[PDB]
Amino acid sequence: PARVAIVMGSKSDWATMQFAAEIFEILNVPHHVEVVSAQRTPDKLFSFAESAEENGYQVIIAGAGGAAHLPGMIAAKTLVPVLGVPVQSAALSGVDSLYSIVQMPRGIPVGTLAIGKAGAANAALLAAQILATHDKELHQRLNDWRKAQTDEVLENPDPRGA
Amino acid sequence: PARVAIVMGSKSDWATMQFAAEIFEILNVPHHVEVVSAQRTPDKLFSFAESAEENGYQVIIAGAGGAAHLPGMIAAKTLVPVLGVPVQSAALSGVDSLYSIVQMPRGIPVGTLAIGKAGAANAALLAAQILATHDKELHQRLNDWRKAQTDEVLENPDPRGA
Amino acid sequence: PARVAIVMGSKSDWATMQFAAEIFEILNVPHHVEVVSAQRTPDKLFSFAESAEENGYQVIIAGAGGAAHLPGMIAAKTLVPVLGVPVQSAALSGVDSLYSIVQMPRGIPVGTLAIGKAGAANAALLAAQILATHDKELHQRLNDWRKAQTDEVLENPDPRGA
Amino acid sequence: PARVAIVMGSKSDWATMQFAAEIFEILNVPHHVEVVSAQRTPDKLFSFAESAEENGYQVIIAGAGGAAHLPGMIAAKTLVPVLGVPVQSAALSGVDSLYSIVQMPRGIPVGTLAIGKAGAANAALLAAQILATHDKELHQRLNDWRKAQTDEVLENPDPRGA
Amino acid sequence: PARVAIVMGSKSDWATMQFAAEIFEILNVPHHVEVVSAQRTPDKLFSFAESAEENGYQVIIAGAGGAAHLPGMIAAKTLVPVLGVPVQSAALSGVDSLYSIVQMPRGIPVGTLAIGKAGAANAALLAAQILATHDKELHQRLNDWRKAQTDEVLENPDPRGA
Amino acid sequence: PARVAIVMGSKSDWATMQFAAEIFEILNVPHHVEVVSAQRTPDKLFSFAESAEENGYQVIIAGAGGAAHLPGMIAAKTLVPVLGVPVQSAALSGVDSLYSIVQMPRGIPVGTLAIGKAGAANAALLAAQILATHDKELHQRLNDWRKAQTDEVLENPDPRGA
Amino acid sequence: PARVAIVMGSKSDWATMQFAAEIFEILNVPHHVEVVSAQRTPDKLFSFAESAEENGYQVIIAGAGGAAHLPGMIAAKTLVPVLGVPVQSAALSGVDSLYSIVQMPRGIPVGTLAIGKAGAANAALLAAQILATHDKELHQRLNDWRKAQTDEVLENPDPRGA
Amino acid sequence: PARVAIVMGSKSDWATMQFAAEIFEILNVPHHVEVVSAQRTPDKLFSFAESAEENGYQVIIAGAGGAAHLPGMIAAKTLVPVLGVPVQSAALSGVDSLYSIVQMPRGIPVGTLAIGKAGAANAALLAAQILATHDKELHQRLNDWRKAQTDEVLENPDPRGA
Ligand SMILES: Nc1c(C(=O)O)ncn1[C@@H]1O[C@H](COP(=O)(O)O)[C@@H](O)[C@H]1O
Ligand SMILES: Nc1c(C(=O)O)ncn1[C@@H]1O[C@H](COP(=O)(O)O)[C@@H](O)[C@H]1O
Ligand SMILES: Nc1c(C(=O)O)ncn1[C@@H]1O[C@H](COP(=O)(O)O)[C@@H](O)[C@H]1O
Ligand SMILES: Nc1c(C(=O)O)ncn1[C@@H]1O[C@H](COP(=O)(O)O)[C@@H](O)[C@H]1O
Ligand SMILES: Nc1c(C(=O)O)ncn1[C@@H]1O[C@H](COP(=O)(O)O)[C@@H](O)[C@H]1O
Ligand SMILES: Nc1c(C(=O)O)ncn1[C@@H]1O[C@H](COP(=O)(O)O)[C@@H](O)[C@H]1O
Ligand SMILES: Nc1c(C(=O)O)ncn1[C@@H]1O[C@H](COP(=O)(O)O)[C@@H](O)[C@H]1O
Ligand SMILES: Nc1c(C(=O)O)ncn1[C@@H]1O[C@H](COP(=O)(O)O)[C@@H](O)[C@H]1O
Repeated sequence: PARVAIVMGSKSDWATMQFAAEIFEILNVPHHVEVVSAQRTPDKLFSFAESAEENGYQVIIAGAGGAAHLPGMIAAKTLVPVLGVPVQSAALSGVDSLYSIVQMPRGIPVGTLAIGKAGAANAALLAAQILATHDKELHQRLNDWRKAQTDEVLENPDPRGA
Repeated sequence: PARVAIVMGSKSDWATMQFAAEIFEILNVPHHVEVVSAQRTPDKLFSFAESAEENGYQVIIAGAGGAAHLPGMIAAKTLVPVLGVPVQSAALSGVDSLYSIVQMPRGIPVGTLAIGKAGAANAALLAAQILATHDKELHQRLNDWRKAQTDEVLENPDPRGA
Repeated sequence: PARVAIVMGSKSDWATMQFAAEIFEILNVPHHVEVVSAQRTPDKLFSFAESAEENGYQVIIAGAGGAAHLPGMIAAKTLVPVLGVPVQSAALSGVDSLYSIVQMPRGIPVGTLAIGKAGAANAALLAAQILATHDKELHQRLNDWRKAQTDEVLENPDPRGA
Repeated sequence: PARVAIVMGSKSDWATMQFAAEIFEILNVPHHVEVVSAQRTPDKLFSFAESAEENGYQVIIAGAGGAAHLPGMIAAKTLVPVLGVPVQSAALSGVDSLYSIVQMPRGIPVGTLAIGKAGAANAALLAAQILATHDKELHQRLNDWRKAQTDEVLENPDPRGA
Repeated sequence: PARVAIVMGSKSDWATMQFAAEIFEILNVPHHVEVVSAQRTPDKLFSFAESAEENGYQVIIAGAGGAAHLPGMIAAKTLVPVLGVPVQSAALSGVDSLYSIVQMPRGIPVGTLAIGKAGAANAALLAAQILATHDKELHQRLNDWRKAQTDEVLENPDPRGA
Repeated sequence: PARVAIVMGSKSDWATMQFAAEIFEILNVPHHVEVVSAQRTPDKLFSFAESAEENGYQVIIAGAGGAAHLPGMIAAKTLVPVLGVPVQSAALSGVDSLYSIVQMPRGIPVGTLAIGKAGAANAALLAAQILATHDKELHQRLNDWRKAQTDEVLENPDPRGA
Repeated sequence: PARVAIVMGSKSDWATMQFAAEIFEILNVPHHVEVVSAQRTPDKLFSFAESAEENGYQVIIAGAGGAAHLPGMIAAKTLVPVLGVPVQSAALSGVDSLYSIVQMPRGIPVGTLAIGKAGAANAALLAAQILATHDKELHQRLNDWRKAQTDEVLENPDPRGA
Repeated sequence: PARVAIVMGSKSDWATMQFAAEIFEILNVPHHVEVVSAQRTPDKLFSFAESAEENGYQVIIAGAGGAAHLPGMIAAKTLVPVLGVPVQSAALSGVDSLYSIVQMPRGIPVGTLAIGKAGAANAALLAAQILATHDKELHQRLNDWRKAQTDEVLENPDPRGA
């Protein structure tokens, strides 16, 4: 039973969003992946957002580049937490993606993560921390993961070559 | 028969969008004004956009501030030309409004005008020039208007006080 | 039992963060408010973050202006979801607050909301949607709230004065 | 009879503007292409703009990079709708192109599209939607095109490799 | 015989451009002031630029705000040195004025000064230094002026109140 | 007798500044080239600026990247017109170069040209137009050059391949 | 014996730089204040920088707004540590001040603090920490100060009114 | 006895921070290098900062990219001068690194250097100038170094190829 959905406005966003999925694979969290566009498939987005709850999703991670409307439009149609991932656009290096996602006016929110791939991974981690709140097992895996990332740095203090 | 519609995401946008309407009043162009929000009234926006053509609109002028989704969402649902007006937001002085409107990816366009009030007036003028293409009378009024703005500057070359 | 904590780097941030609390009051969600600074009270922040879970918090909302370190430092010390609120700084109008919060590298996330007051309210709404996932009652209040914001716009389509 | 003109300040802009023309080819819309510069061929621009109407153009698409003056200067000389396309400049990645085109003060407008190639295609699509208003056939082709772009996404929901 | 001309796109620019004129008054340099707009009075601008040399102007100072086209259009039509002054716009605080003036592509230049009033004064000073090259008297006044500005600072080293 | 000097803060700036010199070669204008740094050779800069007039220079073109101090420091020490050329820096793509050059406060000016190579060529053209004011021959060559750049565009209107 | 000097390009900078001095007063650190401009008093700056060491200064704090050259020019002439303070400019809100100070190329550094007043205070604190390295007494006062700022926050955790 | 410490948030920062170390090697200044992350190794950072003084460090140079918290967190925990180095991030080219480091509010400072490698070298030079204050020998080496960089430019005035 997938409790988290990863959507994006175009398959060209997959080079970025694959990092969110990679986190779910490492953490063994079931997840659904799909290309949904508020701009190119407006009706499927509405349909998708309206059935998000009945489908069992507790968190939705939406990525888009440029004038990103996907995240906000999904949020406007559901009470399921939506996390936004700014994909790096060619011309404005994701700054346009960032502003169009994070600058939501009062009433409909979207938790936004960093521009690009680091944000893809983080949105998955954030979604995982949200679920772990009521899943002791995942919570344990999440703590194992953090343990690993920390010790990796600790056991490798000197950046210089031997 | 109103051939142009002026929508905005919030009545707080009216302080800006009133300048678009002022142009239509001066040019005697019938127009419809309404607050439609892709974020707060998503279903009314869909309904609105889908019936835009059958309603007789040939141009739509949409204004929004911050992460502006209104313009793009309307454009995604209709073939009626959509002109975007970036409303000046408090924190980013409309830069977030501008990027979220103008940076549309390939497939669904939005002709964007200047940030703020000057853009409101211009979107109305642009819409008027679009209609004048098949309305000799309005075309004449538009030329009278341009004549007036030009001569006003011409007959007042010295900015200094007498 | 407060399941959500609202922290900020300075009481000068309260003029902004009060809007997050206002949402919790309207939605009748118990909440804890406190001024914690990663910069001025580093030890209390560590202590605070480390005991967040044992204290019962399921979401933490942290606001800061300028070079905002509070959100990221709390996130680095706990698995409790952290939502960041960029407070509007004088010189860079919150852009420095925004970048220092949202641009977290891979490993420790922070769901970021809009700059300023609109972001304060939204972070509370987002936190509320996170909790509502396992609280049918709050979920109902959240839907009542959205219903109200939508109908308010619907029953007031003409921005012009009567 | 070409009802739409595509101009640009330099043939170096063609790598970008070719995408506008590609749309007209797909949609079978007659079009004129020409390099006109307000900066390097000021007199030909005036001559060009002044005869735009008598030449039968109903829409003009102008692309320029850097301090783009072409779009605004054409608009100042004709009532024919002008759509601006910000070409990506080396140093400012088209941000200078964008501001010099979209930030027109009150009186002479220019509908601006996205920076770069996506904007080139969109300006053509926008111009096509303007013409389709009084051309049922093109309107039909435009709807066929949108149908195709939408179903392409719909019939390919999973971005992952088989 | 006025050897320097001060033009601007609108009399609303005078609040800024008056500082350029103030320099000429202090330095006793004859000068012509006039509101010329490439956008609102395109033909008068052409006429103006084409006759600049025969009129005796050796330097032209042009100020404009927003998408400033005035400076570049004048430069495109004459060999008389053109200095640009970015007027502070409301929304983008003159950044749009700055980019549209300074970012001229190869072939037609415009020496650009600071945004706002400080730039107005400086463009006049720069123009004065250009003329002083072949005017020993003005050159002397210019050196007297610099002497005065320097000693004013020198004879007042402590910013604190007595 | 070289009437114009081209200086730069580092020989790494030559890849850019060579375009200014190329203009002088085409226009047959004697010129001096030299690497002077306000930061690395402060005393030689002072010495250089103070003797600029006695050396016969009527215009100085200074290029620098990053926090560019060269142009302003030269201007502070001489009455000889100084034109600034923002060299494209790695991190901020010349935006830091641009602001540190153009944003001079009241009293000491610097005519600034576009970021990068296009600005290098233009500063040379601008300097040439300044000299041509009292050199009919160069003025003629300058007009021949403009004639050539214009006709090149005119005789090549179609950007498409034959 | 003043071991730290506070300079600024104009007495108009005092409204900002007074906060640096306020720190020295609280910490009882002798200090010299003076208006020195690289742009308006270039020779006094050279003289000043060259004698900084023989005068006993161990740290220099320089503030400037707009295209700030003061900090860098002082650093180029002395080995005494120079700390830069970006004064908030009207048009670019200190962003131009910031880039012109912090973006120093390799060879001559300037430790830069925050834009505006907070940066003024911090540069003084940083200078104080530099001196405290070889002054146990000041080091003690610095620790008393930090103690006070921390406990002030600690003993006032609830931002709300009683 | 190493009197200066060079830390960074990740070994991926070494490609940049190696330039700081290179300066210490040339100047023969003992130094400690280590990867410390406020985000990934929060406890080791605290431990590290708290023992900085007892370890003999008189200056700390911290580099980080993106939302850089390392510098500020170290500064919050020690009185040892901290110099920040903005590492160039992929998406925002170090602008996010710069703002998150330099924009520290009143109370805890961080002397910030240029974005990237030039800043790495400079922070080392600045730290060296701080130490040289009480080390005549290093002070001499520092002056030898500056002598060399200056004469290198002086003895190579013509950037052109022989
Ligand atoms: N911004 C959106 C939306 C939306 O907001 O609905 N749909 C697609 N996109 C973005 O368009 C960019 C280019 O897409 P293509 O590569 O298909 O041209 C992608 O980054 C996508 O996320
Ligand atoms: N961006 C949008 C949308 C939308 O994109 O659908 N709906 C409203 N808004 C913007 O929210 C801002 C603040 O609105 P309120 O004053 O009601 O808080 C307005 O500028 C509106 O255009
Ligand atoms: N950025 C931080 C941190 C932190 O990151 O720990 N602590 C306080 N601050 C910010 O300092 C700004 C000015 O605070 P003061 O008004 O006390 O000078 C506030 O916006 C606070 O959030
Ligand atoms: N901005 C303008 C204008 C104009 O505004 O009239 N004419 C040319 N350009 C731009 O100059 C850039 C470089 O042109 P070149 O490659 O010929 O140097 C192009 O992007 C063109 O659009
Ligand atoms: N940018 C230009 C041009 C031009 O480029 O020709 N003409 C006027 N303007 C600018 O329009 C702004 C607002 O003018 P108004 O106050 O008349 O609305 C002014 O800053 C003017 O310089
Ligand atoms: N900004 C200045 C100054 C100055 O302002 O005096 N001197 C050199 N520079 C710039 O340093 C950059 C890197 O120089 P290097 O390649 O030698 O590291 C160049 O763009 C130069 O113009
Ligand atoms: N940037 C510099 C320099 C310099 O760099 O030498 N000298 C003065 N200034 C700045 O000019 C601004 C306006 O000064 P005025 O108020 O006298 O016009 C101030 O912020 C000063 O620091
Ligand atoms: N900003 C910080 C912090 C911190 O602030 O504690 N720790 C690491 N980082 C930055 O993360 C970026 C990417 O690191 P990785 O290459 O490991 O993904 C680096 O620039 C590091 O300085």
